[PDB]
Amino acid sequence: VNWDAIAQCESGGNWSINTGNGYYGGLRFTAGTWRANGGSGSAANASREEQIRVAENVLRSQGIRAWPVCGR
Repeated sequence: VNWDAIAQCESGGNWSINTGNGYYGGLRFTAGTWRANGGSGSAANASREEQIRVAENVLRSQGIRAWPVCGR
């Protein structure tokens, strides 16, 4: 799917964002969802491709419903 378009809606495109609001990275991952789908450390330090790779696992276990508005 178009992950770049989804990321723009979720964080304006900043893949390395860590506002400390509980969500990390351009796709706004929680620490739980991140690792539980094959993530190392924090999503804010993880590369774009590595974030996209973990998102593919999220999309397969939870679905596109993980991004209620930006998943469109």
